[PDB]
Amino acid sequence: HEHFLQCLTTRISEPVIYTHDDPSYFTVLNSSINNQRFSSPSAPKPFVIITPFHASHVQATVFCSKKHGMQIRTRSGGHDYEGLSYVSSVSFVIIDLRNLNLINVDVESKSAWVQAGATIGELYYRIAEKSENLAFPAGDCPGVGIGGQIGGGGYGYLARKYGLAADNVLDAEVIDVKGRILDRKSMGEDLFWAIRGGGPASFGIVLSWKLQLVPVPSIVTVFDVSRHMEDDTTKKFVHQWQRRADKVDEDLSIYGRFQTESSVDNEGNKKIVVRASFRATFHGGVDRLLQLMQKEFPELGLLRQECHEMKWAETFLFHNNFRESLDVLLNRKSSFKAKSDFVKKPISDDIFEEMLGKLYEKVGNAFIDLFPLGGKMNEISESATPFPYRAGNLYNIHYLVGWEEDITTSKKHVNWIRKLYNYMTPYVSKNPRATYLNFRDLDIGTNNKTTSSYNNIARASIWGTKYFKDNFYKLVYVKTIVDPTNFFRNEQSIPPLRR
Ligand SMILES: *Cc1cc2c(nc3c(=O)[nH]c(=O)nc-3n2C[C@H](O)[C@H](O)[C@H](O)COP(=O)(O)OP(=O)(O)OC[C@H]2O[C@@H](n3cnc4c(N)ncnc43)[C@H](O)[C@@H]2O)c(*)c1C
Repeated sequence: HEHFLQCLTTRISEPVIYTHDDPSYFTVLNSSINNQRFSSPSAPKPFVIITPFHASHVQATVFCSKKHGMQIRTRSGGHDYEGLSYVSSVSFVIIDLRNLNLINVDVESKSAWVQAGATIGELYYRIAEKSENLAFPAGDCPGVGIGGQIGGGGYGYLARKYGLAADNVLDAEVIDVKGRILDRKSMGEDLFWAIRGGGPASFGIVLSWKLQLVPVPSIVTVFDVSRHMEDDTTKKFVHQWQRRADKVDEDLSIYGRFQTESSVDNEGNKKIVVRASFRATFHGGVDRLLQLMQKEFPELGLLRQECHEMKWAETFLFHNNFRESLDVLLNRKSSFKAKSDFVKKPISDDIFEEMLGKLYEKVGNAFIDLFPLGGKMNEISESATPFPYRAGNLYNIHYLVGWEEDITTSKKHVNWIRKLYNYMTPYVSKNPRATYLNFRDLDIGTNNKTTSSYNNIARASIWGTKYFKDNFYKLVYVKTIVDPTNFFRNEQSIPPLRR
C-alpha cells in the first residue's frame, strides 16, 4: 500500500488526499453515506479518499490504482441503495466527486454543462436562476448526485412528458481505463449509449454531462392528499389509477404511497390502519388540472383547496416538505432496504388488498410507492438507452422498509421485505423480473468474485437481464471493447469477454 501512496503523492502535487490518520477522513467518508446500513465501523473502509478538483487528479488516481492493484469506487451523491460507491470487499479507494459540481446553464441553446458531482438540487437551482420556463427531467430527492442518477436512468414527474434524464443527455466527458479524457464524438456512440443508464461504474468515470433543457410553463400545480382506504371511492380510484395513470395527459404524473400506522377506534381500542397518499405535479394551471381530474379520476374527489400553484422549481420544495423556504435550500439519516418491480397488467383488487395487508407486520416503517409510466416513455425505443422497460409497462412498484441504526432488528427487516417480494412474484413482470437499476438490489444476483469469462457472463446475465433485458448483450460488447482487463468492477458490473 505504501507504494500506492507515494505514487499518489508524486502525481498529485498538492486537500485532495485523505488517509485514515487525517482527522477529516471519517467526516468526509460519512458525509455522503446515505444508507446507514453501511456506516457501521465493521463495514469495509477505503484505504484513502480522493476528492479531486481537476480531471488530472482523477487521471492520476486511475494510473496509480491500476499500477498497484487498488480498486476504485466512484462516489457522486452516495445514494446507492446498496452502498456500492463507498464499500468494497477488496482493498479500495473512493474517488468522491463532490468538488466537481460546476454548472454552466445556457438559456439560448437550452442546454447545460454539468460536472458529475453536482446534485439534483444544485442543478434545479441553477436552472431557475436563469429562467422560470426551463427544466430538466430528473428525480425529486435534491441530495442525489447527477452522476449516478443519469448513470442509471433518472425518473421523475417529467418522465411521462420528456422521458428519463438519460434520454435528455447531449454529450459527456469520461475518463477511461487508459486515463484518456473522452467526449461523445471521441468515445463513440456505443460507450455514449452505455453510460446513459447502463451504470457508468462498469466502464469508467464520468466527469460531466451536457444536458438538454426542456420547456415548462411559468405556473405548475401540485398536490399531496390523503384518502381513506375503507371508502369505496378510494378503492375505485386505485383500481382506475392502475388502468389509467399511464394513459392520461402527459402533463400529469400521480404517485401513490401506502403505509400502516398505529391508531385507535372511537372506543380507544388499538387498531392498525393503512394510510393512502397521492402526490402529483401537473405541468399546467389548476383549472385545467381540475377539469382533467373530473374527466379521468372523479373518484379521487380532488379539491381546489388541495392544489397549489407555483413555479416549476418550487415544486421540489413542496414535494420535499419545505412548505417559507427559499430555493437556496436546494443547495444544502436512516438505514433501509428497498426492492421494486414493474407491472404490465393491473393487479386485481383482492390481491392488492392482500399485498397491503403485509404492511400490518411493519407498522410505520414500511412503504409501498407506485410510479406511473407510459406517456413519452411509450414512444421511446427499448434500445434507445440501456433502460429497456418502455411500452408494455404500466407502472413501477417500489417497496421500502427503514429503521434507525443502533442489532438483529436489521435481519428481521430484511427478511420481511424479501417475503413481500416473493409474494408479489406472480403479479409482476417475469422472464426477466424487470428491475430499475437506480433501485439497486444485490439480492437479484451478483458476480463471481477466477473462472472463465463465459461463466462470468452467464452468471452476470442473471442480474443483468433483470436491469437491462436484451440490452445486456450490447453492454457486454461495449465492456469488452473499452475495459477488456476489467479494471472498473463491482459486485454488479458488466464483465468482458476474454479470448
Ligand atoms: C437516496 C435516494 C435515491 C433516489 C431518490 N429519488 C430518486 C428519484 O426520484 N428518481 C430516481 O430515478 N432515483 C431516485 N433515487 C435513486 C438514485 O437515482 C440512484 O440511487 C443513483 O444511482 C444515486 O446516484 P448518486 O447519488 O450519485 O449515488 P452514488 O452512490 O454516488 O452513485 C451510484 C452508482 O453510480 C456510480 N457513479 C456515480 N457517479 C459516477 C460517476 N461520475 N462516474 C462513474 N460512476 C459513477 C457509483 O459508483 C455507484 O455505483 C431519493 C433518495 C433520497
